[PDB]
Formats: sequence, structure tokens, C-alpha cells
Amino acid sequence: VNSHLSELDEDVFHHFGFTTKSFDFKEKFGDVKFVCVCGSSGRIHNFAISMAKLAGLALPVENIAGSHARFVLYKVDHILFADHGMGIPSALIMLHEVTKLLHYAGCKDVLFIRLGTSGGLGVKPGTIVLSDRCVNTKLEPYNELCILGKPVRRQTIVDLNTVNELKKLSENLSLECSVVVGGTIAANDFYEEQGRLDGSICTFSKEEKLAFLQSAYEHGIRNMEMEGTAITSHCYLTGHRAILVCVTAVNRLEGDQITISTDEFTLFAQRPGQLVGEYLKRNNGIIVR
Amino acid sequence: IVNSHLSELDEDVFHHFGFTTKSFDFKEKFGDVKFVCVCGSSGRIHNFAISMAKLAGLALPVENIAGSHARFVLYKVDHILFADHGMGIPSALIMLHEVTKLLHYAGCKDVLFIRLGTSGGLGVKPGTIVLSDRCVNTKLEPYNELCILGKPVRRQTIVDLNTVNELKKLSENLSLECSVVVGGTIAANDFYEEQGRLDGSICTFSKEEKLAFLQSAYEHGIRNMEMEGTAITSHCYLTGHRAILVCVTAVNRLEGDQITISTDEFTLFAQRPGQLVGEYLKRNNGIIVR
Repeated sequence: VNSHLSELDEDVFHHFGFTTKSFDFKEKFGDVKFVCVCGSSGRIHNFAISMAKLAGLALPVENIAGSHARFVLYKVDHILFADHGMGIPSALIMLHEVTKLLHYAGCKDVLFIRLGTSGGLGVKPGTIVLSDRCVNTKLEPYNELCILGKPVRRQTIVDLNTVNELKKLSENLSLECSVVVGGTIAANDFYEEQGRLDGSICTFSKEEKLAFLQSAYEHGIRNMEMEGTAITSHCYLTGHRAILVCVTAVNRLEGDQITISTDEFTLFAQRPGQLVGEYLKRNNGIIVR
Repeated sequence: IVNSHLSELDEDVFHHFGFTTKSFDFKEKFGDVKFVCVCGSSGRIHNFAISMAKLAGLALPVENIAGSHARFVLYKVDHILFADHGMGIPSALIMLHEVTKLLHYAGCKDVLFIRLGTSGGLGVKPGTIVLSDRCVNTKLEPYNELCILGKPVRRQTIVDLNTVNELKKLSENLSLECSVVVGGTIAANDFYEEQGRLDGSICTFSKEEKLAFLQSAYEHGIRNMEMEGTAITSHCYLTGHRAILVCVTAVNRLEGDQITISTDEFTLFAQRPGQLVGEYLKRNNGIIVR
């Protein structure tokens, strides 16, 4: 526990627009055992509603966050829902403020679930990838930080037991997609760091792009996104667990452009929740009314 | 200065803005753009676009050019583009790549990017506008670091100092509710630990070490800290454009970490960069005064 927090009479969650004086955290959040996150406030809101209907609830799924807040926050039974924007720094803001919230509420050993979108490597678009490791662009299982101007690295740890439970569950469901277990690269850029040729700047050839991506695949990487190393390093360090459940929107061994229709992208992006929603129903995420 | 691979594409999809090169005639639609105003919030930049539309004497609503499912918004008022960029360098780089590609297809040359942000102050009172005269990383280096194909790359940051000086001069002739300050700006990849905050969920340093880090920053001329500057000011230069940062402060980090000001006053402070830049754009052919 960050000992400095106890020196505060009131702790302001700036990016969620409330403070420790806004509610009684233990009463309001004490029963939380799952935190579902993704880059889109709209998608995670819709997922929250879907879980509320699964739980047989008939009550408004209200945003707990302030109206001018950067992030949204919903609660359905034992699950918190929040967005995290795009990129490690944005995700870290969510992680700091949400893990503090869990601390004030007395929640222990919570499972963070990132329901994301990603670029696939050697899998068909629309595939769900269950990350079994989260690595940087050098394929190292670490998140890098620069703290007080000094280099710091934090190891990434995926909850492999839950990953295997999810894979097994997928074998007993009727998903119209494949579910693959594999490694996941997190990058600080959508274009150049992910080896895309179609950014506004590109200093490499398709041959060099191919060598980079094929090497990743040969090391077991099956998708690529922008938050995984932050989520799977931070949670472990604050005493919680984390997994990534991300759908693929393109096969990067075939192209860079996201060419699938807006409707198909939206459909694809709901597939992680389709799997995880059933998982939550079977593991006390919701009360099955 | 142009990525040759773009010409391989019959159609270029701007994924995070939800349109393509086939969606409009980019030359016709965007060819007159000479300014791009950005910040972290879609709401704040829309409201700024609206106030510029009023200044330009337009009565019609400012409508989103981006697709409805898009990650970012995009507005246009006369010669000015408006877009949000989320929080952090990777988010900002996505906006930067797709917008500079847009400017390329439209044939726009030498465009000024203006980031209208919020930040933590160093030795200045909350609500102060800082005009960045340099953007540096947490090691106080004027570079943005990237890892491309797994290899380290560094790109120098370049601020349009002429425009900065003009903005300082302009502020001296306006009745602003706040002070305007020229100084250096740190860009960090974290709101909490990388900015030396003691109130994160994790903290591996003491108050003395924080102040030692911040005092060193101040002594190197740093006056505020935010999360996108090194991306904006390295990327624009490299694609043939100019960039400046105009950020208000929401806290004096030499005194504390918590943002204690009310949400309303924060929103008020956050409009102050646009208060100054709005008048600048009016006086420099950003809008057509009708």
C-alpha cells in the first residue's frame, strides 16, 4: 500500500470526477471482484447493459463518474466497468485510479479483464485471442517506465488459470469465431511501432516489416495492441490479477489497413464480451436473477 | 517528407476518424486548412470550434466530420481544423498520423498545429497559461522516443518560437484573467509516478526525492508538465508542419499533487488557452471575419 494515501483527508479521483467523500467506498464498491475494461466508453457501456440484462436487472445502468470526467464507470453486481482510452499512458491513469478505488473499498485479489481489439498475426479477422503473455515490441515481458528520470521495468504477469478456463468454456459454446491462446505485443503507436507501412511516416521496407512480424509470430505472438503490458504489470504489483481477451480486426501478415466494414468491426468488437459475459455469469460476476 | 507507400493504396482508410479517401474530395474539402487545434477532450474542442464559429459570424451548427463510431472527432471552421487526441503520446500519435495524412491528400502545406491543453504547473499559480518554448521528456531531453521494428528511434522536438513570441505579445495587449508565461514543458507517459506524484496507487519515492526531481526541472526552465508535447512537436516538424503548445495549469506541483480545484473551475481554466488562441486566429486569418 502506498503509505502516502493515508496522509490525505480527501482523495480526488481526477479522471473519474469524484472523491473518497463522494460515497462510502466500502459500502458501494466492497463486493467488486471483476473489472472489465476497454478503449471505448460506448462499448463498455453497452457491455455493462448486456451484463445487467443477463443478471435479470431492471434498473438504469448509471455512470458513476462525473459528467465532465475523462473516463466512465459503471457497476453491475460484482463487476466494475471502465474505459481506458488508447495507449499505455491512458491505461495507466485508469489503472492507478481504479486500483486506489479498490483499495479504499477493501477489495482484494480482483480480476481485471481487458476486452480489446487488436491486429492479428496469422489468424483470421474476427478471431478472439486469449493472451498467455504480454510483451513489448522487443518481445520482452516487461512494461517500461521512466520515474523521476530513471529507467524502471515491471514484469508482466497474465492469470493463466483464468485463460485456460476461458479456452475450455469456448470449447463448450457456439461462437462463430475461433478462440486462440497466444502471445500479445503492446506498442506505443498504431502505425510505425506496429510495422505499418501506411502511416504519415515510414522509414522501413515491406521486407523489414515482414522480418519483424514473422519473427514475432515465430515467437508465438498472435496479436498486437496498445495496453497489455501496462494492465498485466500494474495489476500484479497492486495485488490483483489480469487477462487480455482481444478480437482481431485484420491479419497483419496480409495487410495494414482496417478494411472491414464499420458494422463488422462493431460486431467483432463485441465477441470478447460474448465469451467473457458467459464466464462472468458462471463465476459469480453477476447475480443470476 | 512523403511516405511513398500511400500511393500504393487505391483507397486509404482513416480508421480512427471513420472515413476514407473516397469519402470526400480532400482537396476541395480540406485544401484551405492552415491551422489544426487539438486537445485531449472531444467536448472541449467542440466547444472551442463553436466559439470560433461564432467569432467568424457563422450561425449554422458545427458538425462532426468524423464517422459516428470513430475514436476521434473532427470539425472545420473556415481555415481551421479541430480534433481531439485522447491522453498520452500513443493516442496523440494516432491523431497525428491520420491528420497529417489528411493534410497531405488535401495538398495543405506548412500547417500550424496548436495543442490547447491542461497541465501541472511548476512554480506558477493554478490557472496560468504556459506557452511552451521547448518540449522535453522526463529526462529533460528535447526528443520523442519510439521503438520501431524493435529498434530505438529518437526524434527532435521543434517549437514554432516565432508564433510563441507573437502569442506572448498578443497576451500583453489583452485583458486576460490570468498570467501568460513562456517556459519549458515536460511530456510524461503517466499522470502519477512519471510526474513525481506521491498519490498514485504505487509510489517508490519520498517527498524529498519528488521535490529534488521537480526543482531540477524548474532550474532547467520547466514551468509545466503534461502528456503529449514531445509527440506533437517532433511529428509535425518531420511532416513539414509547425507546432506549439498552449496549456493552462490546474495545480502547482511544487506545492501538491491533487487537483483540488472544483470541476467547474477546472473547466473554466481549460478554456483559457482557447481564449488567447481564439483572438490570435481572428487576427491571423484562421477565421474569415464576417
